[PDB]
Amino acid sequence: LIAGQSARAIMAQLPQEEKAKIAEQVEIFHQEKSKLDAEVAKWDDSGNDIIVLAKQMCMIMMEMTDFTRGKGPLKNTSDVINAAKKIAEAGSRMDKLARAVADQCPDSACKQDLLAYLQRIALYCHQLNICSKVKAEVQNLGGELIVSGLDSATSLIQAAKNLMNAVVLTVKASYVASTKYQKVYGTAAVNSPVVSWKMK
Repeated sequence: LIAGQSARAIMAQLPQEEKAKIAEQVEIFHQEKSKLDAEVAKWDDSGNDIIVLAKQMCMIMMEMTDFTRGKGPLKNTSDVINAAKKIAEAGSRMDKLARAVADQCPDSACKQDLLAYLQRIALYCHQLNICSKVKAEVQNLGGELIVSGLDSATSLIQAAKNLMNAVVLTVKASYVASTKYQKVYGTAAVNSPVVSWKMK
């Protein structure tokens, strides 16, 4: 018929071999995403923006990886680039909250883990941006022109997985830091905790 010429449509018709390798890599990302599904389900995001943000970031990352399989709401490469900017704004906001939480944390070692994770978020947000220009491209394989999108895809996906892991680790670790605050100063502490960890 009259096939689409959009970037998304093109990714959808990559050579089978490459679609296979991309699925392998998407799976690995999916595994790291379920750990986030698991941890995020525990709680009720009212009064906890860290959780909301983590959900937003998860969602936008799903769109980005879907793009590489030729699916999802992102049509053009510029949409993927924009998606990556959204994630970075989100990640920056979270950074403001989690940093507040560590500034309540009185257990200097618990403060540690949250801070180190926070900089992984900055780092992989960044690398996600750098890797966001995903596009099939023309290549020359021994005098034969082919179309490949594998490397561009896998680069994005890896950055997405790495980011996901850092988000999970940041959600967990900021929870732990919140408890260490409550354990020490009790629910009747004058300064209420930065985020509320309700269980619903």
